[PDB]
Amino acid sequence: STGSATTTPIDSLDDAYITPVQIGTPAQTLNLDFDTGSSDLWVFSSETTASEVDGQTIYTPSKSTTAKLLSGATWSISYGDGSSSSGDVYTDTVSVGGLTVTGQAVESAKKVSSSFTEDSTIDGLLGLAFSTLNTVSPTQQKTFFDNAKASLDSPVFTADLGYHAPGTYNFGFIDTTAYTGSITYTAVSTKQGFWEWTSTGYAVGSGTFKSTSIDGIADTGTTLLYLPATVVSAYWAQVSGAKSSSSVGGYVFPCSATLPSFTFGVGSARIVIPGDYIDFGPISTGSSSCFGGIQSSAGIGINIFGDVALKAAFVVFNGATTPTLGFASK
Ligand SMILES: NCc1ccc(C(F)(F)F)cc1
Repeated sequence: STGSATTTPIDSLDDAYITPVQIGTPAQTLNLDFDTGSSDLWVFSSETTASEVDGQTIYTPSKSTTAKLLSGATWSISYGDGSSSSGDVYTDTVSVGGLTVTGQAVESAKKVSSSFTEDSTIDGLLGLAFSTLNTVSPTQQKTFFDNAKASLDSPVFTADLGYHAPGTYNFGFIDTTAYTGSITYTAVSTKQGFWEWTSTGYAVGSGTFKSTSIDGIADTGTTLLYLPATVVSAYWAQVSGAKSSSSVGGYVFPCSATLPSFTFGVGSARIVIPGDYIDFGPISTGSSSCFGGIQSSAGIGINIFGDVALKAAFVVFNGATTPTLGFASK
């Protein structure tokens, strides 16, 4: 079997992407953030403390004939940006774009941090990293992809994120009409539970390509591109008037500047990020200082190929017994 679902940016800056997911019987449709950097499927629910819900659609397990409380199970997650949530666990039927999985662990949020409360367009997250990162205790649970793996035509899913435009998540097949050229596959390390790979270098604008190994993770759940301080400094040095701001917490640049493209290497292939993709607009309403889409990973501890990078490519997440990542131009 296969599945295919449209994913939509939540705002005009592509800060995140939401994808409708059907949960329960009868279906309760929620718009979830598909996150290849985490492994928990959690949702706002009727059990979430009311003051922490502001416009989100909630999952009501009592209205689902297939929902079952997973007795004694709890979950607690904290993300790299400081956000966190926790609650209990149900099992229910979950369908993504026609692809259905029974007995999927649906983690009901009882408490959520303020960054989720203020994001009224995101009803939850669907984790697509490896299941070793799942936070359910005492019995760890499998991701939606893991549970669907046996039923898929091919054990893959693909991410085709749009720039200021809708995109597609596909499960179980590779759409050969959605990219150009050939797909370049590269090795994945699962040692930390992430879709971790090694980029072969970078280039700034029309500069010479610098061959150097950048270890990082492909993370659809992170907005920006986080790279070592040496690379990021070399990029912003080409933008007139750009500087790192401590009060803003990153590199900013004059909104009147034109940004150079950024190229990253996948084996012998090259993925080019247009400079327009790196503009994230004024730091405040009316400001003439703009926030940059490429930032340093020094404080994070890990390099993150977030949406800024991934939306420039067609990305294959190959979940075979030896997992690989595929990148193609589009
Ligand atoms: N990468 C996990 C993640 C995804 C989304 C959010 C936000 F922005 F919606 F709060 C935080 C953390």
